[PDB]
Amino acid sequence: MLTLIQGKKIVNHLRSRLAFEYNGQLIKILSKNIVAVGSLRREEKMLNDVDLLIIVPEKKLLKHVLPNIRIKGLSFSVKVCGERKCVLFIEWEKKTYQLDLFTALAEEKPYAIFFFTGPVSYLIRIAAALKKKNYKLNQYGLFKNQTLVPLKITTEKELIKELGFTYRIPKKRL
DNA sequence: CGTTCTATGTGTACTCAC
DNA sequence: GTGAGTACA
DNA sequence: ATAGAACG
Ligand SMILES: Nc1nc2c(ncn2[C@H]2C[C@H](O)[C@@H](COP(=O)(O)OP(=O)(O)OP(=O)(O)O)O2)c(=O)[nH]1
Ligand SMILES: [Mn+2]
Ligand SMILES: [Mn+2]
Repeated sequence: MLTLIQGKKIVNHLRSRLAFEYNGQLIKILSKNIVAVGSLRREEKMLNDVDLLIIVPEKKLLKHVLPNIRIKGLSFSVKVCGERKCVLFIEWEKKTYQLDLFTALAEEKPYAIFFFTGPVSYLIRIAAALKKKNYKLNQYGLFKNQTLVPLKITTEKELIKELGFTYRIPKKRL
């Protein structure tokens, strides 16, 4: 059980204090690559976890980022962890809260921000409407017949447009 | 023929068996 | 190592 | 979004 007001605050603590351990060397993830997503990006009044998105700049780093995740000074358990999804139950001023971390390559930034803000039913109703047209939309790309179709694309709003859906700010998405 | 309702996707990390 | 089958998005 | 079905 978690409300937006400190959900905002928890993410503020972390914007500066996420890092991983790359073959002995700690490396800090900088906020120009931390994105809030999920119900927090959609400004839901009440949350039941925080979903952060971590953008790694080169592929060779994916294997090491999340399995070796380190947040400065706060205890947490990993329930699950791989190289593109990890889940952490963290201690917030004597409160236990669920933290889901994901990772996207730069090449995936909009596709991944889209997919990971949601809401769920939004996603089910766009991945459907695009399959009809012999496409498939997932976390990583827009694919027609197992080949990525190139889109001169950078942010979310251009992707939502260039595939043919009305763009609504996170809060008003469904 | 219009109004209303309904349904619809996809991938990751995990776990036991052969 | 593969991989069906599951928890959980 | 969109299309198929029940409804009138
Ligand atoms: N819940 C859910 N999320 C999914 C699913 N598939 C993809 N997603 C994406 C969209 C969600 O924004 C994101 C996971 O978000 P969460 O499951 O934590 O819920 P959300 O953040 O949207 O609201 P919440 O965390 O429940 O307060 O993953 C799915 O099948 N179920
Ligand atoms: Mn969430
Ligand atoms: Mn989550």
